[PDB]
Amino acid sequence: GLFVTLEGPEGAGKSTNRDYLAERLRERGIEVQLTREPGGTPLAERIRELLLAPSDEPMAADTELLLMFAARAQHLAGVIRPALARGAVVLCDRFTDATYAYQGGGRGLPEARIAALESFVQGDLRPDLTLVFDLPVRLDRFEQEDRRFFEAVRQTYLQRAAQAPERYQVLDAGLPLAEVQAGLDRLLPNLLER
Ligand SMILES: Cn1c(=O)[nH]c2ncc(-c3cccc(C(N)=O)c3)cc21
Repeated sequence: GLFVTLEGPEGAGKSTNRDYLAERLRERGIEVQLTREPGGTPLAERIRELLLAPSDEPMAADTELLLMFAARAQHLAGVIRPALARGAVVLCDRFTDATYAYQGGGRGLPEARIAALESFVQGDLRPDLTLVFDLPVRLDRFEQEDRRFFEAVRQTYLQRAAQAPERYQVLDAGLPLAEVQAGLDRLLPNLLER
């Protein structure tokens, strides 16, 4: 199978582009499983609910990081690994790069602490390809965040893509839809090969 993750803020056309990619693969007779993080299983979605619900009690940054990984551990065992084992293409909306971006960049948690959790929870599993939807910068907890938080998120994704170029493709989400999809179209041949 192939593990593809999609990263980027809301409003960047990630969902419609994920559907587009799913259709181009399914039309070629490839099995595709769509999923998202945090979430993807009943327990993981209950965890997503705690992470998104605003509350008068502030959530510690360490709590936010640990809940993101707890949901990841469940989703990996329940959905992602089984899907990859069937030979499916998994198209996952957000994954550990979001942890580096939101919790590392956004919240200030050390990169090494995130890396240690990534290694614990995932073993050697990493996405085969990560599509970064780059976009210049009742509300849920992340929606409530300010411009600075989101600029840190944006730049973190870009830094990560630059560190491991072989695994990422940065798309300019500010461009028209048709333009972004043509980029996906051009990306398809390598995918069908990978
Ligand atoms: C998967 N993942 C992670 O590891 N750390 C994360 N932080 C935030 C989101 C997230 C989820 C829904 C919406 C938004 C948002 N509105 O920006 C962010 C997703 C994350």
